[PDB]
Amino acid sequence: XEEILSKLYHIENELARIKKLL
Amino acid sequence: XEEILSKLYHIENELARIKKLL
Amino acid sequence: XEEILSKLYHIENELARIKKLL
Amino acid sequence: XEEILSKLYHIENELARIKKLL
Repeated sequence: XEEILSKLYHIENELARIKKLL
Repeated sequence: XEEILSKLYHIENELARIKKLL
Repeated sequence: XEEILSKLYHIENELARIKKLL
Repeated sequence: XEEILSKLYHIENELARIKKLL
């Protein structure tokens, strides 16, 4: 489902931004 | 699905902290 | 739901272990 | 709910990396 899926992607993107910093 | 969403808010929030706090 | 919820908790706990390291 | 679970595996995996890699 839509609002769950978007927040999952958002989390993935936050983790992608963190991966980079590290 | 209110529990899953609630946990994803918390997670999202923990990561935006961690983010910033880096 | 059960296997989704456990993995959400697991993630929270990983983030708790990360919070500490940081 | 196979998509949500799949995204949670990926996330879990990204965090155990980040973990370790710290």
